[PDB]
Amino acid sequence: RFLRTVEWLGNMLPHPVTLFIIFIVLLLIASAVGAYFGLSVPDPRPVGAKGRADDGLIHVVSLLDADGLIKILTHTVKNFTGFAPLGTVLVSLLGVGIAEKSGLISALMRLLLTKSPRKLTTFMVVFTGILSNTASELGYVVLIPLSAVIFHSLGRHPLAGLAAAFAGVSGGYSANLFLGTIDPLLAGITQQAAQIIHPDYVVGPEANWFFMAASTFVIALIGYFVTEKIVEPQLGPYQSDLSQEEKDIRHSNEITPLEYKGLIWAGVVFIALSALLAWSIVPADGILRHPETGLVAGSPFLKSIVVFIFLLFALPGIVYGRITRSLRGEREVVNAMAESMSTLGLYLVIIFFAAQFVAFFNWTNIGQYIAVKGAVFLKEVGLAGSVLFIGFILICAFINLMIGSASAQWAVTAPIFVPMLMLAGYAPEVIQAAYRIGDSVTNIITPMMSYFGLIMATVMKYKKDAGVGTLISMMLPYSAFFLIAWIALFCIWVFVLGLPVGPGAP
Amino acid sequence: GRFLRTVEWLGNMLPHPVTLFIIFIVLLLIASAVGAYFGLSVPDPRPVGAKGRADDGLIHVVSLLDADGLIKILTHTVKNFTGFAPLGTVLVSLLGVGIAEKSGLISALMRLLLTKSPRKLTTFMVVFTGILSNTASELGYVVLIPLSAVIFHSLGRHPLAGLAAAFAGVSGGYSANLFLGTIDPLLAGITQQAAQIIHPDYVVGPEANWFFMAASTFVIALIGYFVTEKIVEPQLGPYQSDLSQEEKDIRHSNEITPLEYKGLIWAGVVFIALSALLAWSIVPADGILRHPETGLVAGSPFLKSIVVFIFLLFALPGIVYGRITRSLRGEREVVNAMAESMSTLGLYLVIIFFAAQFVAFFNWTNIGQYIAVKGAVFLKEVGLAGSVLFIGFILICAFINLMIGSASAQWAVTAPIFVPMLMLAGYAPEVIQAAYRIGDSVTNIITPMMSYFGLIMATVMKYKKDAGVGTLISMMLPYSAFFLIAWIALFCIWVFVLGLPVGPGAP
Repeated sequence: RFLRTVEWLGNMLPHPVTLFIIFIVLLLIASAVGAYFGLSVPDPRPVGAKGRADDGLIHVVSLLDADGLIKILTHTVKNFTGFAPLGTVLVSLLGVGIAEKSGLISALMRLLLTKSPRKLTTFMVVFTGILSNTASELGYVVLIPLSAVIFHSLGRHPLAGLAAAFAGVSGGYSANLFLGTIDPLLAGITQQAAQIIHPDYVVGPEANWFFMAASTFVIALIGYFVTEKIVEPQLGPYQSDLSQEEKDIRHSNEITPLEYKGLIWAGVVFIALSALLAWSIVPADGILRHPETGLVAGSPFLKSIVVFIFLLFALPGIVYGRITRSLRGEREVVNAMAESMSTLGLYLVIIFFAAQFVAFFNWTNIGQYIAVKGAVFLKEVGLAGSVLFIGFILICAFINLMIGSASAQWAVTAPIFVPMLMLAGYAPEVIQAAYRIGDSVTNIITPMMSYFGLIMATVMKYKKDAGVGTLISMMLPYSAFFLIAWIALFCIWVFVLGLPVGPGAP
Repeated sequence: GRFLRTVEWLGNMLPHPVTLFIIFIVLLLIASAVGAYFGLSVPDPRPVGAKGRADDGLIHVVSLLDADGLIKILTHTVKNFTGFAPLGTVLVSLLGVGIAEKSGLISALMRLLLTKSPRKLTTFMVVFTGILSNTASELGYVVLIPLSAVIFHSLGRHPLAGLAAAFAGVSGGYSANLFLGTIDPLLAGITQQAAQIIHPDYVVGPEANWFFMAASTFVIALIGYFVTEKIVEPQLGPYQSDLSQEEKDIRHSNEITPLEYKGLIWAGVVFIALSALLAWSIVPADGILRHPETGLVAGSPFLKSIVVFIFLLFALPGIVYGRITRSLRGEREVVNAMAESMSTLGLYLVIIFFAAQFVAFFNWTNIGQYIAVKGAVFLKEVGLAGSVLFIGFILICAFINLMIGSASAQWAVTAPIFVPMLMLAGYAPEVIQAAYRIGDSVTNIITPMMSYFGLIMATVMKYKKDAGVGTLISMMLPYSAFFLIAWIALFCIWVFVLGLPVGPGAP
């Protein structure tokens, strides 16, 4: 009855939008009650020569109809529009759509399992599973039942190959090399949630490139224990009677000389773009730096690295698409962008209510109150660089089983966590990295994602199991060997190295 | 026909509005880089006042200096796209339209009109109902078209004039309706973002056209007796029994049940209890919502938050109609359904990402103000008065509407070219937006390569099997001729008699 508890976890509390509704509903009466009779919090820590004032007392502010109603009504489209994630995600996704549906990303992951050696593919299947998070679908449909099929011909066993790439896709979610559509997405919410105390901070789209790139190999190497974790539970059936028609038909999805001729001719335009972006930033006589200073930090470059990942995705895809005739018309690629832009349906609502939640939070000053009261807590017991950040990863990997689903979680918790752990002596870029560990690790063990469906359609293609929900108990050690494998990699980024760490000058 | 070839050629000549925006900014890059490379200038902009931009005169074209031009584009892409007024205002409003629609609150309203209306009215009613079915942007097609055609075999006379009645009501009665909509803050947004080029600080609310379009819902309803003159044209002899079969009485199952009776009475109660709230705030001079430190009414946050009010007055009655009739139960159900609506704007964002990225290039390269003044010296030359000039406008946008014209797909294209020069002519963007909103809804009945042939032509064969195809448009020609002339008049009363914000002065 550990399954039942995990199922109760996700099916307990209402929608994350409904959360934001009750949040900004209760916060209204929170401000109303708390600031009706009398309340105050004595001290912050804004030490400096003016600017950030010396004054200690920052009070909760009610819903006094006069200024309150005017503020909510005037700032609604204003909150939404200026909401940090909003424009940044869309601009980036605009380019992602083309790369994905041009069959560029499709054939890119379709050719590696063909090119990689046997001993390598055993670990490459998982390693590739990690990098398929930028496409948000490829990893499930044409990689999961393909990983399982590649293990009958080029591998050992399918029911541990379905799992080989499912640990990579679901588990190695946030970990990826090039900035995904999550990097400027999560950097956005982390940004607009960190402006409750230091209202000028900007979480770049580059955020955790160093961490997440170095974290691809580390978890891919615990994908080498899949050779130790295939035999340990059990083994069984041998080819033949295991859905053979759909097995060896999964081979035409391998590659064609057209797909290769594109990859070789889309890589050309990719490396071209990549070289161009470097031109302007390299020299000290360079054109795109900070115009006054000359220091790369703070330059328009990092302010346009959302446009750059819109570029580095779109244009390689379009050249791949035209040259191999993947998609012809110039009215076709636009009718295709509209398709990808049609998928962010729920995203906007939770963004309208996150803007609204971080608004109702911010200008009622309750958000800063919660921030400092949690700051005095975590600097008490002696919670140093890795006590606070082990205690962090564990909570956002536990709440992830209830309401946690990428941004649905973060949009809720970031207004609660990030203003409070910033003051503790630990910068917010670091806690966005740590959260981008916690949401990805426990994805395997059931939240309430019903994407079991396609996965179950793969398990029945091989081992028709007696009990259903066997894959989750089977998958428990894979999310255990990943939890510890990642947390360890993070502490080498706090008591060892971290470029923007602490609210000081690291 | 001789004219169907040229109409077909109209819409399929040029590419998608986005590809239209791509080349518009691509040429604007070198339009700036050619005209401002060697030298160019334009004299005497007409300003107002003693200080500010009241003097200094000349304004020039600005090229692409690779240091600054590149920086402005790379830094400002999301900043231009977010601040883009229509994008912010539309999304907030669409949430309200979604709940009001899916709950079957608007569905059961146009479903209630054709039922509760007398047969003499039904010819004037099905067209008038046809007009108000634009706020839903779907309802008027799927059901109301073959519903009008199933009423003409029961409460009417011949069911190919009902197929035509409500169709003239929807596609023709597009932009003028009751209780605002989504095009009210949409069009007002892009028109606003076209006035940012000259007056800069101009704000076009969604309610700006509300006085106009509301009254203009009747003109198109009284010509709902001109359908009575259109059924007379080649009426035939099918007397029931013809082409529609058992799909006729199944089309009665959507009539009414006491559930939607008690539901609309209890959602209507909510609706009328909502507007009752929004009036208390603005009525008294001792009231709470005005311009805070100045006894006022306009300029107050009210008109600034009426983009929200249309989201409120739509969503809230829809919920009650969905919880009282149990059209949608769960509290996680109405939220899982708000996400379906924002999907539909898939293309809308792109064209509005490139419109933000078109009025961007256009405005800070100063070419938009150049085109503005070289056309402002044009239209005040002939003697083009308020009435005379604005007939030339209605027709051009009711002509280009057959090529790239589709709601805001052309408006995002022609607003940055028309509104700048025609404001300086002495005519404020408010009545210009009123004029464009006239012209795109006229030639919609004749084909702008309309993507909606299906629902309509599946109703003709199901009522009058036609040997030829495309006989509906030739049939529709006189129905767009008796609306073009009609509406051109109704606006010219407004321009030569009354309009609250007309002219870049103080009207």
